[PDB]
Amino acid sequence: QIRYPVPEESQEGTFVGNVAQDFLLDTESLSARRLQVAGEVNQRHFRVDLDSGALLIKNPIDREALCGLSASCIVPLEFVTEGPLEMYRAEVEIVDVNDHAPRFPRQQLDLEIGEAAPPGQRFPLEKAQDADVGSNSISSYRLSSNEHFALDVKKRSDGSLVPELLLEKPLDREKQSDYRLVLTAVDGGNPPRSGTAELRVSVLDVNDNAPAFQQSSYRISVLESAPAGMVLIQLNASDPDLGPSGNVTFSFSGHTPDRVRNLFSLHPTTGKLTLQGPLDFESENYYEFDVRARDGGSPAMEQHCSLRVDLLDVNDNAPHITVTSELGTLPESAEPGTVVALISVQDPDSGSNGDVSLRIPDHLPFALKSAFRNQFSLVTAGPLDREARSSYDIMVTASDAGNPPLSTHRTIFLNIS
Amino acid sequence: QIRYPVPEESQEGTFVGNVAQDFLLDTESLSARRLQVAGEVNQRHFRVDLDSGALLIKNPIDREALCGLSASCIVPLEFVTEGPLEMYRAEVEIVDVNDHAPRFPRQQLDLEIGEAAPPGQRFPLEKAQDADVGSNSISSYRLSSNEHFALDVKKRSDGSLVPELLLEKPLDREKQSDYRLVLTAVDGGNPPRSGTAELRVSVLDVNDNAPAFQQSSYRISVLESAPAGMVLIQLNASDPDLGPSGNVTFSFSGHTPDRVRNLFSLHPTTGKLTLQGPLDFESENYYEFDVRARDGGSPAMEQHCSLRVDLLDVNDNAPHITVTSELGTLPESAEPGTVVALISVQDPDSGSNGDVSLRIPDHLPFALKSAFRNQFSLVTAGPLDREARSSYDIMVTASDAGNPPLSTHRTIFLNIS
Ligand SMILES: *[C@@H]1O[C@H](CO[C@@H]2O[C@@H](C)[C@@H](O)[C@@H](O)[C@@H]2O)[C@@H](O[C@@H]2O[C@H](CO)[C@@H](O)[C@H](O[C@@H]3O[C@H](CO)[C@@H](O)[C@H](O)[C@@H]3O)[C@H]2NC(C)=O)[C@H](O)[C@H]1NC(C)=O
Ligand SMILES: *[C@@H]1O[C@H](CO[C@@H]2O[C@@H](C)[C@@H](O)[C@@H](O)[C@@H]2O)[C@@H](O[C@@H]2O[C@H](CO)[C@@H](O)[C@H](O[C@@H]3O[C@H](CO)[C@@H](O)[C@H](O)[C@@H]3O)[C@H]2NC(C)=O)[C@H](O)[C@H]1NC(C)=O
Ligand SMILES: *[C@@H]1O[C@H](CO[C@@H]2O[C@@H](C)[C@@H](O)[C@@H](O)[C@@H]2O)[C@@H](O[C@@H]2O[C@H](CO)[C@@H](O)[C@H](O)[C@H]2NC(C)=O)[C@H](O)[C@H]1NC(C)=O
Ligand SMILES: *[C@@H]1O[C@H](CO[C@@H]2O[C@@H](C)[C@@H](O)[C@@H](O)[C@@H]2O)[C@@H](O[C@@H]2O[C@H](CO)[C@@H](O)[C@H](O)[C@H]2NC(C)=O)[C@H](O)[C@H]1NC(C)=O
Ligand SMILES: *[C@H]1O[C@H](CO)[C@@H](O)[C@H](O)[C@@H]1O
Ligand SMILES: *[C@H]1O[C@H](CO)[C@@H](O)[C@H](O)[C@@H]1O
Ligand SMILES: *[C@H]1O[C@H](CO)[C@@H](O)[C@H](O)[C@@H]1O
Ligand SMILES: *[C@H]1O[C@H](CO)[C@@H](O)[C@H](O)[C@@H]1O
Ligand SMILES: [Ca+2]
Ligand SMILES: [Ca+2]
Ligand SMILES: [Ca+2]
Ligand SMILES: [Ca+2]
Ligand SMILES: [Ca+2]
Ligand SMILES: [Ca+2]
Ligand SMILES: [Ca+2]
Ligand SMILES: [Ca+2]
Ligand SMILES: [Ca+2]
Ligand SMILES: [Ca+2]
Ligand SMILES: [Ca+2]
Ligand SMILES: [Ca+2]
Ligand SMILES: [Ca+2]
Ligand SMILES: [Ca+2]
Ligand SMILES: [Ca+2]
Ligand SMILES: [Ca+2]
Ligand SMILES: [Ca+2]
Ligand SMILES: [Ca+2]
Repeated sequence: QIRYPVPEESQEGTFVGNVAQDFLLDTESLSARRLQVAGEVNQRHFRVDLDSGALLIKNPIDREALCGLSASCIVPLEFVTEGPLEMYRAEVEIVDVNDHAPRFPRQQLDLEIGEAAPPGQRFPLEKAQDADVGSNSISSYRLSSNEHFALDVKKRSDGSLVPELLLEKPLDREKQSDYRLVLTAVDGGNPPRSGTAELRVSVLDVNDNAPAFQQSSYRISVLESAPAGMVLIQLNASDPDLGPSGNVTFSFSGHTPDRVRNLFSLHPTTGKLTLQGPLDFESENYYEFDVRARDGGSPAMEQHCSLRVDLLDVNDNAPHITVTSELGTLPESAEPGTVVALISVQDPDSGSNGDVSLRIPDHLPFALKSAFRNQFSLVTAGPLDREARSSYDIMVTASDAGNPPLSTHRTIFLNIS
Repeated sequence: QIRYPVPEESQEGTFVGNVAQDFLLDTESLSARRLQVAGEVNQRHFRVDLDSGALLIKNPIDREALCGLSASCIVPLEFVTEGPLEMYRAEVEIVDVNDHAPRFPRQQLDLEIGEAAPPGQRFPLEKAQDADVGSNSISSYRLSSNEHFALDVKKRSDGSLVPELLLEKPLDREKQSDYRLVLTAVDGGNPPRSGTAELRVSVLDVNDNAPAFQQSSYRISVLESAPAGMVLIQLNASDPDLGPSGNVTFSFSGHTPDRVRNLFSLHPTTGKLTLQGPLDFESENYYEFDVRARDGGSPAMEQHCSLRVDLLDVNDNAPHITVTSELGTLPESAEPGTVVALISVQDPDSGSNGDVSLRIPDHLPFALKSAFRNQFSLVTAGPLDREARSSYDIMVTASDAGNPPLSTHRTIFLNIS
């Protein structure tokens, strides 16, 4: 048929075509025939010049508002004359111009993705809008360089592009929690027009880290004389997760025997291990037990650590003197060398702290004899006369080889008859 | 020195040794010398027979209560005589018997392990107790066959065994949530004695599964006449996690345009997509949008699904008759063939539903002429005489080719002069 191209957004009065000449109307009859555009809308947008017979633009036309996403926009125009009454038809092709840039409906997009999202999961993106059609519509999407995310641009049945964010590699909030990316959409105009949007993705924390001790195990030496309330060690553990999932508390293992809990206490927040009671190298020389650090996650991650506390001997025991047997009363006629008492000594300490020596004052008529290790018998070493002295109080003194030495004193009472 | 072996837990009166004969004491002097055990404890456990001079057990001896975990248990015994007063020493070796079976302090142990525990993490176990020493103490640990856990048995500085549970492969509560294992501890006695304990481990859930749609995408066809409240589709998605982490809810994507939300609604629990308003094939022929299923986990996992709804044309529009120009009044002298009116018809439906035919009753002196598609002019087809009839009401009827057809009626009023 008769087709006139005219670009959209053309100014008022732009020449479309000589409709009178294409309808073969006589020039001299323009004022009588009263050629008019039919249709209220087309009379709003088109008019016929009465003098030349040319079809002119009255009000500028928006192709986007007229045809939307249709590929071709052709507007059939109807014309009317009188005398005689006649109708004519012609087609105006409205040509699209590139007066729309791609534009994201939101220029700021925010995503919250869980740290444990599986690779391959997809996330929708808002496509930019370009009201044009054909080569002037959106032609490509671009995603800035990053290491975990890529673009998966989808082609719809009509030719629309749909960008999707594809997680390619697993995330880790503990290494990087925020990503700032730019998404760009470009049309195929000349020159190409484009628009961008900032996509801020934050990684939500999963409790995927257990607490970590500074060392795998600790070994401690402490003197058995250490006072109650002494800090033996401060355990340090870190947990990189966020919030309560990064909150560390310390405790004894659940199966920790009572003999350990009675002597040691562990501060739940600071991890300071303190001493709660008396230690004794003589009964127990070392303790090994496990402690644990738990985070406040759901479910909780825990890590255990092995502790060994070695005790150091202190010279805290003086010798103990036991008089096994005692004559008590003795006749003055007894010959020198008579065994008067049996004495055993013991010292629970080790090394020089437990080596016992025994002594009595010299001026007495008695002597100490030893036939077995740490065993002494007290015997008569001189003559005895009841009339001179009727009774003896013999002071025996035991000493260990500690520094300073510890001494024990015991008196054996002996009557003479 | 003088050493006598005697087994622990020996009955009263068991022969240890002839101490008198080893101390070279005369048999005839037993009642006078009054050989006695020294020490209250040893007098509780040992006695000397006055007639034979043999050292005998008074009360049975527990080696475990005496030496604990020491490798060697040797008890120095002291003896005393009178007339003259003398002291002797000898050593009794108490030999351990295998009168203790390994026994776990708890025979039921329960562990709660997070599903996302990393392989290589270790978990303490309560070691069994065997009060014996040497080869009679605990000699081995065994863990029943399973696929995720193994045993890491530790050797302490003193020779104690510490069993630890080692996670070798990652867990998955969604495949198996409970493990029943038996831990066995065996000593090295003849015969070996052993004891077992049941360890029930439960796997605590992590929200590591997103909801899964039945299909990756759905495509729906619906007639534009479908009534409001019609269910177009029921979306089904499953989530295998536990509790709220397995609770699925449905929604439109956050970026879903308002033109979609106005026409369709999605039940958050059931996933039924219903129709909320009028559809119109003539203005919009299809809709594509994304819906998402989110679980109630922290953080939430989500999965999207693409929906496309195609509309089907219904013959819901009758033709529209527009009378472009109308003479209104006509002289009776006008020749036949005079164009009286200009008529244009349009039907927005497609195919046969939008093909228009036009007609008027036959007996009238008028006719319909068509020079362009869907355009008709009403012209005079016979002679006219005002005196016969002074005015005409001409009923024009348009019909589409639908089943059933839709009709439009319009009357043009024409005066004759
Ligand atoms: C557990 O941690 C505490 C605290 O350590 C703190 O964090 C670490 C990472 C470092 O930055 C450290 O400087 C911080 O205080 C440890 O306590 C500290 O341990 C130091 C040994 O590396 C120790 O030197 C320091 O005490 C000082 O020592 C100086 C002599 O070297 C003295 O002149 C001074 O007066 C202090 O007495 C100590 N500080 C405190 C406040 O405790 C602790 O050792 C860690 N535990 C384990 C088992 O490693
Ligand atoms: C979403 O799920 C529903 C419900 O499905 C239920 O779970 C699945 C795993 C099956 O066990 C199913 O039997 C359960 O009802 C689906 O609804 C059902 O879909 C069936 C198609 O597979 C459909 O046949 C059924 O309707 C019946 O159809 C029969 C004729 O084949 C009729 O004779 C009968 O009267 C029903 O009209 C329907 N049932 C219900 C209660 O809806 C639904 O299709 C799924 N959606 C998608 C998109 O797959
Ligand atoms: C980190 O946690 C501590 C301790 O939490 C306790 O142990 C948890 C495993 C769980 O059992 C909680 O219910 C316990 O509260 C928090 O310290 C507490 O702070 C409050 C004051 O706000 C105080 O009244 C409590 O007594 C404290 N708990 C203890 C055991 O002393 C601490 O607030 C947490 N850290 C942060 C940053 O919130
Ligand atoms: C599964 O969840 C539903 C819905 O939970 C809602 O959506 C969540 C994502 C979150 O926003 C919640 O705060 C919402 O409640 C539960 O259904 C609810 O049940 C209560 C009665 O107990 C009812 O009053 C609410 O209205 C319901 N919610 C809706 C949206 O209708 C349901 O109980 C959960 N399943 C289980 C097994 O607990
Ligand atoms: C968007 O991208 C286009 C081409 O990629 C540029 O021409 C424009 O300046 C904007 O950066
Ligand atoms: C893409 O980048 C431009 C700046 O070049 C912004 O204007 C836009 O908002 C988006 O960040
Ligand atoms: C424990 O194990 C020992 C040897 O392994 C057995 O002898 C005993 O019967 C029990 O099963
Ligand atoms: C090991 O197995 C035995 C049964 O043979 C139980 O007695 C014990 O409690 C543990 O289950
Ligand atoms: Ca425009
Ligand atoms: Ca345009
Ligand atoms: Ca454009
Ligand atoms: Ca991590
Ligand atoms: Ca943590
Ligand atoms: Ca984390
Ligand atoms: Ca002591
Ligand atoms: Ca000591
Ligand atoms: Ca001492
Ligand atoms: Ca015993
Ligand atoms: Ca035993
Ligand atoms: Ca045993
Ligand atoms: Ca899993
Ligand atoms: Ca889930
Ligand atoms: Ca799970
Ligand atoms: Ca319609
Ligand atoms: Ca229709
Ligand atoms: Ca129709």
